[PDB]
Amino acid sequence: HGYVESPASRAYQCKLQLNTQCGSVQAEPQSVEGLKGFPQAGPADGHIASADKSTFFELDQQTPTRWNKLNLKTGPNSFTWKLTARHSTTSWRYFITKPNWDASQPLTRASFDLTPFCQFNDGGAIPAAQVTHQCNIPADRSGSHVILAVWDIADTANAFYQAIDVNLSK
Repeated sequence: HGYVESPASRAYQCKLQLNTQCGSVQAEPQSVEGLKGFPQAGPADGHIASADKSTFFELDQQTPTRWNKLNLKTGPNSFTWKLTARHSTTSWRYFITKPNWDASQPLTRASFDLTPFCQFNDGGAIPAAQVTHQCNIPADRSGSHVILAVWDIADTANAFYQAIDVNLSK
């Protein structure tokens, strides 16, 4: 159990009062948990942001101005997870929407470049309460986008999904 606290994920902003109308998730942004194996398996299209968790379906809403977006530059960035429960870990992966993705429709695999721009494999080790990954956001991405940070658990069938709303510039 954990969430991306910086840049504050969609789910987490829901608790800080930076995002509203989220529902249950604002009570526990660290529990956006669903099946692992994305993108081959995992959350069904249209329910990726909520990890296909019915009680978190508010997260699946998608319109050009629905979510509060953070302003970031392409290139080097730092993503920090805050874990409320530390489990044996297989990997951490970050995906970003393709250029020209439809920001007026619910997220689907067709919305994302299915190859993560970066991946960290922990060999099953249990992570510290704070985890920070540094990756380069693709330079060909500008304007409104969604970065999906996925945490795959090694000893269970699940993963945690953290959608992050962003507005990119050079």
